[PDB]
Amino acid sequence: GMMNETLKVIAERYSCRDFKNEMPSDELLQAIAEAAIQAPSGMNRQAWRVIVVKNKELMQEMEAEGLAYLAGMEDQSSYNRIMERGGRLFYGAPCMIVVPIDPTQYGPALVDCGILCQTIALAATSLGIANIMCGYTGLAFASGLRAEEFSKRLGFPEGYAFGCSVLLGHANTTKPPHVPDKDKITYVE
Amino acid sequence: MMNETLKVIAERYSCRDFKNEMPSDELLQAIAEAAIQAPSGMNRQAWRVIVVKNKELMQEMEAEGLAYLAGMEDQSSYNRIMERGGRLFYGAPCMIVVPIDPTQYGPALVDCGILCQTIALAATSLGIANIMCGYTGLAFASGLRAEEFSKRLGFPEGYAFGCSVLLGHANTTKPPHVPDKDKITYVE
Ligand SMILES: Cc1cc2nc3c(=O)[nH]c(=O)nc-3n(C[C@H](O)[C@H](O)[C@H](O)COP(=O)(O)O)c2cc1C
Ligand SMILES: Cc1cc2nc3c(=O)[nH]c(=O)nc-3n(C[C@H](O)[C@H](O)[C@H](O)COP(=O)(O)O)c2cc1C
Repeated sequence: GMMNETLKVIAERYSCRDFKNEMPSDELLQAIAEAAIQAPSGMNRQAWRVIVVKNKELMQEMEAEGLAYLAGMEDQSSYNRIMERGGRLFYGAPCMIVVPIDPTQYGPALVDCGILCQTIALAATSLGIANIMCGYTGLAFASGLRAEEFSKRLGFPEGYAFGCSVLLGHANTTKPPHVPDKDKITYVE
Repeated sequence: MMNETLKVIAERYSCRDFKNEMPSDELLQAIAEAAIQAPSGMNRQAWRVIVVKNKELMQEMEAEGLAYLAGMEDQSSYNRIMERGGRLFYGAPCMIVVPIDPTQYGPALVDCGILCQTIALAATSLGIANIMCGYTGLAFASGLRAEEFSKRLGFPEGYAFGCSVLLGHANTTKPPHVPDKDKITYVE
């Protein structure tokens, strides 16, 4: 099929689950967050924010809270699959972009959210920065007991809830991207 | 900092005035291939990529969509589309409709957005103008012709309209939204 650098970036983008501790430069983090805000959104409502998190302590706390919520359910199956895969929710990533969203914008805010997270992932991949979408960061808020705390520490706008996150760093170990399923494309001529 | 992918992301805009010539199969296939390379929660891929080239199907969906707005007690949105030229699809000769599995609610909507943006960036990098079009869903809103359009489009059973991206070459161009740098913050 036809190829160009953007299409190569789309093709090569993969979910990294093993990061080195090396922090990406501010130069690169800025390019990535500038790319995110260029994401389109329904009615241009931009019912999101781009929070570039580099604080290790806050990251570890949200991770440990996330794991504990999972480890607290009656059905521990999910927490057990995670402990067998390495026991990390952020795979040693030294930073992440958290995308909170306005929940009173319902479904349209989630679509917009995904549009922006993909823009981040593609921008990071073009810059040689490994990444992964991580919905599990959301577990830090799930009990509701530490939700306001993490919200203020992250600087969420009032009323905003977690939407998604993208972890960023340099890959320690690689993975191929998912195989494209060509059977999901049809044509209505 | 700048590279081709970052320039595509910055220059992509929502075209609202398309030429009538059909992009080559070769370009359509490249956009469609990019789409299926979108990541999704748990690799669930609760979506499909349907490349719609049938003019009569688009014209009917467009008509049905407009009629829906026209029938609302609040004539506001109907009037907007009319001030924009009265074309719900701005003369696009083709579009990619993305149906989703609604029983996977929010996460499928997030995956829908990921995929539509993959389409928009792939299209833009190829010279193909595009626009996300949630109003394609207006063809289904009364529910009276949702089954019919779903069948005509080839939706998998149980699937519902997620989003769509209109494709074509631009008859006229318009600048993208001005990025609001204030939405970026850092937590050192
Ligand atoms: C919105 C979203 C959330 C995701 N959440 C997680 C997550 O919490 N943890 C994880 O390991 N992978 C997560 N994934 C990564 C997917 O598993 C991955 O994208 C999918 O398996 C396809 O593989 P690929 O990205 O390497 O092509 C998420 C992906 C998306 C799009
Ligand atoms: C998910 C989504 C759905 C959209 N739906 C429509 C639509 O139905 N009709 C339309 O004219 N524009 C639609 N828009 C276009 C937005 O107005 C546009 O993205 C926004 O104004 C930002 O402008 P830009 O794309 O030119 O930067 C949609 C955008 C997104 C992201």
